Amino acid sequence: PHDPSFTPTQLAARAAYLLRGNDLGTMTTAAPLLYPHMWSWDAAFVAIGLAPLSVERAVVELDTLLSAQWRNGMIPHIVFANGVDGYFPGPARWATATLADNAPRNRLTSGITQPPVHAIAVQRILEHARTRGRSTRAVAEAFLDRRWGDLMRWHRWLAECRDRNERGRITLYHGWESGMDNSPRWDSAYANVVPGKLPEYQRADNVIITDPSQRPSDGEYDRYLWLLEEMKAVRYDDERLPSVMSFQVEDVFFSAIFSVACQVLAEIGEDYKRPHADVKDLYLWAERFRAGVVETTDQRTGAARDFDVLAEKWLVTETAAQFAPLLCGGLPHDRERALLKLLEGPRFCGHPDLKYGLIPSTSPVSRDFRPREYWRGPVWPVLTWLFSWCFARRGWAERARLLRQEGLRQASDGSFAAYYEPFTGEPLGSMQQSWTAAAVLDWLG
Amino acid sequence: PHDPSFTPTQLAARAAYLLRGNDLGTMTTAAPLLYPHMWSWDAAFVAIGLAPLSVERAVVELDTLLSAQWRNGMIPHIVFANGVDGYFPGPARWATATLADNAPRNRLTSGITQPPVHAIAVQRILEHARTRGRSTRAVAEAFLDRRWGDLMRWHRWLAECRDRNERGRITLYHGWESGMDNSPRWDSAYANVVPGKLPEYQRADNVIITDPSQRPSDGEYDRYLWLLEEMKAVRYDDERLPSVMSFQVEDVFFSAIFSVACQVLAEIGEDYKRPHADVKDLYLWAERFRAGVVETTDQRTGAARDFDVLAEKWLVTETAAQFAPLLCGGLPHDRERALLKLLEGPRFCGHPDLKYGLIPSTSPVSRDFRPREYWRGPVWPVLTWLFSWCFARRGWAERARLLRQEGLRQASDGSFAAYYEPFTGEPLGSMQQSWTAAAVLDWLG
Amino acid sequence: PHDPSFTPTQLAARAAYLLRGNDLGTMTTAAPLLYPHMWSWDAAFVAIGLAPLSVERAVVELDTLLSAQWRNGMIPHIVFANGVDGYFPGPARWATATLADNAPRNRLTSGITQPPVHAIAVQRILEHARTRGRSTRAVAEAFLDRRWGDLMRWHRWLAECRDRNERGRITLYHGWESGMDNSPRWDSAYANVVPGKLPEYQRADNVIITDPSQRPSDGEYDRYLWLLEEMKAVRYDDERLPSVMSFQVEDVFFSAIFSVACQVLAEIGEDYKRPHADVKDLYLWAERFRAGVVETTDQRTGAARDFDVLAEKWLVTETAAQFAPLLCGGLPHDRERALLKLLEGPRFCGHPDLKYGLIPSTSPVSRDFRPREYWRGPVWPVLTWLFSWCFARRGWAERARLLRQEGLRQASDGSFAAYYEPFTGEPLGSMQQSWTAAAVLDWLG
Amino acid sequence: PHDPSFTPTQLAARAAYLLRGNDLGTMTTAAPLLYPHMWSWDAAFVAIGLAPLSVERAVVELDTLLSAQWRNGMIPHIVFANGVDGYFPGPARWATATLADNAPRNRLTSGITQPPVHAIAVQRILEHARTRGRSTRAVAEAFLDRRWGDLMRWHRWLAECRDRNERGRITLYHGWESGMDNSPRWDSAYANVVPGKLPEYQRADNVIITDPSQRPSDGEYDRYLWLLEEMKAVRYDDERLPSVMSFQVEDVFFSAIFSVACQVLAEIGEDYKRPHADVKDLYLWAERFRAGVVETTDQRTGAARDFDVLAEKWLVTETAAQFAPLLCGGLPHDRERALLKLLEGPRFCGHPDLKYGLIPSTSPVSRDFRPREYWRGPVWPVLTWLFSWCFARRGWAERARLLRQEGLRQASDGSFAAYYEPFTGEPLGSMQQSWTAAAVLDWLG
Ligand SMILES: O=C(O)[C@@H](CO)O[C@H]1O[C@H](CO)[C@@H](O)[C@H](O)[C@H]1O
Ligand SMILES: O=C(O)[C@@H](CO)O[C@H]1O[C@H](CO)[C@@H](O)[C@H](O)[C@H]1O
Ligand SMILES: O=C(O)[C@@H](CO)O[C@H]1O[C@H](CO)[C@@H](O)[C@H](O)[C@H]1O
Ligand SMILES: O=C(O)[C@@H](CO)O[C@H]1O[C@H](CO)[C@@H](O)[C@H](O)[C@H]1O
Repeated sequence: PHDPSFTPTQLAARAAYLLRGNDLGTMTTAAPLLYPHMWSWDAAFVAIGLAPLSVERAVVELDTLLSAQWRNGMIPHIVFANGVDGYFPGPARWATATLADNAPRNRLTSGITQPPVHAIAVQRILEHARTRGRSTRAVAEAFLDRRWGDLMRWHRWLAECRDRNERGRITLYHGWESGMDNSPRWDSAYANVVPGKLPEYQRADNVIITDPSQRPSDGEYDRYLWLLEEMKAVRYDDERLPSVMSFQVEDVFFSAIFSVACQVLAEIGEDYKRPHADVKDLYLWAERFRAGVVETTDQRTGAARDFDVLAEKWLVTETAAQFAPLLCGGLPHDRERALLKLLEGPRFCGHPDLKYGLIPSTSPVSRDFRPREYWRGPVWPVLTWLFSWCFARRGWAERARLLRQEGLRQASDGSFAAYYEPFTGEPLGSMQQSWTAAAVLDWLG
Repeated sequence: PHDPSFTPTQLAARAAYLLRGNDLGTMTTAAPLLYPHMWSWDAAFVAIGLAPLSVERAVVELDTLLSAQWRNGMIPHIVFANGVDGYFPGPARWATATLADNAPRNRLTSGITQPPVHAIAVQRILEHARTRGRSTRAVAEAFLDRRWGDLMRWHRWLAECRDRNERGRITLYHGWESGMDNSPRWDSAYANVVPGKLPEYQRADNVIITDPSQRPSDGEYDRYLWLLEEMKAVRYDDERLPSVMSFQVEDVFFSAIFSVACQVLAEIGEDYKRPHADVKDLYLWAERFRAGVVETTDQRTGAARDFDVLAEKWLVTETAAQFAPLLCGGLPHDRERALLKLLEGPRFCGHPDLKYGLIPSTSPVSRDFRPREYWRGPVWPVLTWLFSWCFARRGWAERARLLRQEGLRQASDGSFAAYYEPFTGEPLGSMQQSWTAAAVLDWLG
Repeated sequence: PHDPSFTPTQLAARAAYLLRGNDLGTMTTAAPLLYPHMWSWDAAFVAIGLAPLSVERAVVELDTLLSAQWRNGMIPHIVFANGVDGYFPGPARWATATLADNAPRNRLTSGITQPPVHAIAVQRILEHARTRGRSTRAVAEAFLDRRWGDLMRWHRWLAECRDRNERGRITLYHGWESGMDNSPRWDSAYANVVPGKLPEYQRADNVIITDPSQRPSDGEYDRYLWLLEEMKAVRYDDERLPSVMSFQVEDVFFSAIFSVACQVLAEIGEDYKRPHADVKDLYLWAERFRAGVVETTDQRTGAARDFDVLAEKWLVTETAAQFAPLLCGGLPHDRERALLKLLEGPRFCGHPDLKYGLIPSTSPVSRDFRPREYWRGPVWPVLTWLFSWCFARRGWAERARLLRQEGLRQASDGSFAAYYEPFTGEPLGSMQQSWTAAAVLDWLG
Repeated sequence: PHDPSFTPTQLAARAAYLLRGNDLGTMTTAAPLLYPHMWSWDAAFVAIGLAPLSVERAVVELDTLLSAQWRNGMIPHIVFANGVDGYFPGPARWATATLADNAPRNRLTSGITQPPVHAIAVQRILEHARTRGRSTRAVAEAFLDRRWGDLMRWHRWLAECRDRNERGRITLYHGWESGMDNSPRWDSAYANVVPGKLPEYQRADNVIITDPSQRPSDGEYDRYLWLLEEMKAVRYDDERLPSVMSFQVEDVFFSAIFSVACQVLAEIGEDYKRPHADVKDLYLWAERFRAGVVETTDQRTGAARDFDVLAEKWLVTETAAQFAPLLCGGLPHDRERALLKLLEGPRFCGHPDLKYGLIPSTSPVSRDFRPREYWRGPVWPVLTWLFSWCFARRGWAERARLLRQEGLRQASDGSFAAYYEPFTGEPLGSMQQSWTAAAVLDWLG
């Protein structure tokens, strides 16, 4: 009435209450109605949010995701909950249980992947478990015992089948795999996707989120759904995808996340006496992908670039993905200072009209910028969380703390939206988004 | 490892997480396995705990309890969840759906009552709703519209059928109705309960809580279960119970709670323009029960006494029920100072061996005292909460704040036990007790 | 910075830092440059703010003020610091050292009084001291032994010399004694003050606060200063002031405070075994001034009126002093509901343009309202504190909490201003005002 | 009281109150009676604790200390307050005013130095100042303009005059310069100090701290004071001390601090456009002293050793200074894991008898350990702070957080003692130690 913002204790309670209310038993939905299934990197953040509440339940979330891992090691980006419709494309559309030789038995999953933040979740679970004593450490250690092999096969499938040429960058076959469906990053690559005779379909996402300004366009879904046909045509075979996919991009943000993830998992590997060969491979991949990320960077600004494998050209766009090198490290000293100056200046966190000192998903001074349209400009708490956590890991304590503080100030309305209008702070997209409650729960301590 | 206590934000999140994990949909269990149904005054406290998380869901909890109200107005102390066994005595044992003309249709309930803290819950819901704006106030106001009549019939059934002689004290026909099953208060009244040929039975409560020191004795359950037979024999008829029950006591703590509750509901009645006749009746009952409570008190110490209606004598015991007059008011000035001195001195909160400055359920210097045995000595957070809240209502801000502070310090292990050992602080009884999470959620703000 | 507000720990730290910065050694200035001496009711709030920091130093503050008490029991409203200039009217202009037979012998002070909030500060000191252990309890109990007689003579002087006709209201001979210099309450009384040959003077207050819209006018100071001449002419003789003073009002807000103070001090007397005859007198005065406040009240709204003794008429103004009866109690239930409704509705706390849900010194819909002008409209943290504390003592826990929370939100800029613009929140008057830091500390310490 | 610990707001308030109480105007005493002057590295921590309270006053603290800098760039370890007695050795005993050609002209100071934590305080001031807006930024930037040259001459004096052979370690001529007077690190060096005709003296430190188990022995003071005679004999001439001093050690902990300080100051120089030649020198010294620290390290555990220059041997002791390499970095990955394992295991933080998970000044399993005796065992909040801050800068967020939390839990008694008994938590040394209040404020402000 005079202040509709919640106290930190109220906010934490409401966040935990949302997370438990989205739990179907062994998996947590990403959002009640818009995303009523398990999503891959959402589940990682959800496990980060459960770790303060229940190490046992946080571990279960990851167990459920890994039970859906493909025979080649790929973690698919959706694990469908039994009987739940209302999300398109659903399991019938992917038809992975029919066509994919590597699809898991008695789980319905999608046929593409999503970024490897999972090792970060494992670290948070272990750090929480160490503060809780003997029996709770045993739960988390038993999880490592049971799942170390599966985490390795996840990291090895990325390194070996999505970086076939040892370039230290991850190749994607769908914008969905980047986590940033309609980012300006992929526009020119999608412009070259000319769909054929696409089996007719009817969206479900914009029945729930009805504002057209907040979701992709019907022209964009036509390209998204046509890439699926191309995959279905080759039965999702890794060896055949390079030859048939109309969309092939190296994703520098995904690559930087993978480098961090390998480094995190290698340190876990040493602390818990995992095999030396695995630890050595993880450090190898962390350095390889650190270097591949750095190779994309503007020698002046340090901004990281995506690469269109088909067009054979660098993708120059002004999104938060430019800051990938800050996550994983490796830039020369001068180039990193310039990139931090870009991050803090008028083109991103320093823009005079922003309500919060947070990272907009696209630069407000970019021609591509749209204040309400999903990844084309809104501020996403999940990015705030990932940048903050990675910055703290770099030693940039005060930078990390400013992002956390502004992110809590933004979240303190209690909507738990997935993204926010960068100028007015209006919550957008789905409310009750699980990974926004998780970010809040992890921040509050 | 060095400090297994949670931060206030961690504690609030864990409390909300427990409450949602105990929600079956429209009702919240009192504890996961020991009490897997809805209990009456537990549900009131649960609604207090839900009010910071969701006014809509808090209101639903009370709606579900009131849907189980009997035709004469009585709120029964258990509302059984469909299909759930593992609590004895269950619905088959009560047989209320068969024998009780006033039992509700399509709800299975017990046949006895429990204290009227419900109006207190309504106040907390309204106070929360007023801080949340237009649409949330409308939810809470619509609840008053829909349930004011049911709350009146609850209060009127207590005033008219459990105080038949207008003594301003509530008569009970079972120790369970007091909320304090095995309190020393009822020992001499139970000594006069000589059971007949009691249909054989097997407990469930001490299969779950296996420490015999923490639950009543088999001799005590034999008396508890024999009173049920006597009620069943007269088909739970109000008019016939005075003539047949082997246990008839006026409960001064219950009476004081009813006085407060009438006062609270009368003020709600005025603020929301309820009928004048109802408001006038509520103020009448609050004064009548204030006076009946005061009439029981030691003219020196102010300690309130229960009354054995059958033996026709005052029950002098040294439990926290002695402090009933502090809840509702009405003592002469000198007598209240003496009662507060008793509360703060070596016999209760001032006892030198207590871990926390909290109210033990029985005085540690009493011969009846048992440090682990349920209501014979342990510290109960639900009592801490009720005393604190009532003290604040009396204007005793600093007293209330000390109880809240010690109660949070006690709860900060995160067990959410129903009672604690008064000397060592060991959590006892059931963990994951819903009303202990609710107390914590209400305190933290 | 996107938000200039401090966290609770930063704010508490900054408030304590301020309070110690204003410490001259044995007295705390009311503000660094505007008020560089000890003021009487500021010193009580300073003692309250010191008590979470140091019971010993809080006791010293009251000891110093009480060492300046007059021989007849009056506590003067200013105790000047040795050799300190920069405030007018200074010691020279009051001439109490050469003229007042009752002025203290080794202290320079003013010649008029101020509200008796002192017993409230003694209660807060005692409440802190009991949480701090035995040597701290002993410090507080030794202050009681040393000063109980002085506090009694303070209250007795008010009850006997400023309520000569036992009307249960306090007579003021200067608007400064009300604590609200330029309140609209006193305009019609001040219109009947006609200065004679007033010795020339130069103001110092508006040299420091230069914005003329925040301080009284020259015309108003002409009358304030002439009243000093009338008192000097009769050498501050208690007996002669009814016959010579051109200003004589019964202050209903001062009277209500005295009622509370008497009741608080009587309860201290009982707890600490002070003479029964003293406690009885205090309870007698508490009741008399409660009744005296209620006799002024409007029959429809319960609003309290001041009385102009010279003109024999009730003073009807729309200022925060109308809510005096909420402080001391006494109104019939129906009239206090009306008065609470006036406090919360659109004329005070509920006015739609107010930035904070707080009590403006004058109603914004009154013709007397000026948003910048001292006591004619601005919101004063010190009044928020006093109403919050009195409301909690009435048992209005939620009301007291809402005032505290809005008070903290307003104070969270760290300006510690004496008063604030009610619509914009602009800090006004002196920054670094000791009693505003003291309010914040009590609300948080 | 059942728990003597303060809430975070009360603690922050009490720490700020203390810091202002020790303020003499332009300098803060290190403690009220034991150390009633300005100490050099205490003044840096005081600046850090002042920065959340007042950037202007924090800048003044450093300005005052830097106004006492010698003409050759040395910052002396004591700046005496005018006319203040009560500490020995006082200005008379040092005789720097009459003897030291480089002593400042309008300040009385000591003749030896102390660790260069000052650049860390400048970073904290700058970090606070950027959150506070433009006039505060301008205050901090103007301090940089005024004092950048003085900070450069401070670091240059250390790099050139105390590392004459460019070994990348700092040479001390007095155990007091290490900040750890009686550390076991220096015992074998002090055994080779043989006093000649030492002018008689009377201690003042153990008049204030009377418990002889908390301070050094007379024998130890005999050697501390004789070293002053050796320096006086050559008039504190930098060039002559290698030839005359009976004490010459390379302090590896001081060296690591200087490495960090150089790196922090170089980053400030870049951000604020200071001369490139200065920034290059700072990065050069940061690398040189990093390498110099790593060259001392044990090949199995990574533990750093001090060097006795006169005897030409590594000093192997088990004190917190072994963990110097954790501060500045430089160790091979495998050796730093071993060193972290030593820090956390049963010889330091993981010792089973420690009350708090904190770093004892000497390992409890060492033969040199004394639980009460100054730097021979007690836990010092100031070291907790420095390790926590350095650990966060390394990117060890969770490690830094655990030290902070245990540090706050230990400080929550409000004693603000300089050091604590490691097993019982008893506060020791001087209460009201300014740098302990400063640690708490930084951890909370
Ligand atoms: O819009 C969609 O259909 C899906 C496609 O997988 O994408 C969005 O929702 C997911 C669940 O929150 C997130 O994992 C993505 O990052 C986000 O962009
Ligand atoms: O032990 C039992 O079987 C039941 C009998 O109804 O009693 C206990 O559990 C209830 C649920 O928590 C509480 O309502 C009671 O107050 C408490 O004493
Ligand atoms: O303006 C003045 O000269 C003085 C005269 O007493 O009055 C103001 O300052 C005092 C000190 O803070 C307060 O005690 C008053 O309430 C406030 O009105
Ligand atoms: O004991 C002394 O006389 C002095 C000599 O410098 O040393 C102690 O006190 C100083 C001021 O707090 C600290 O700076 C030191 O680190 C600490 O060891």
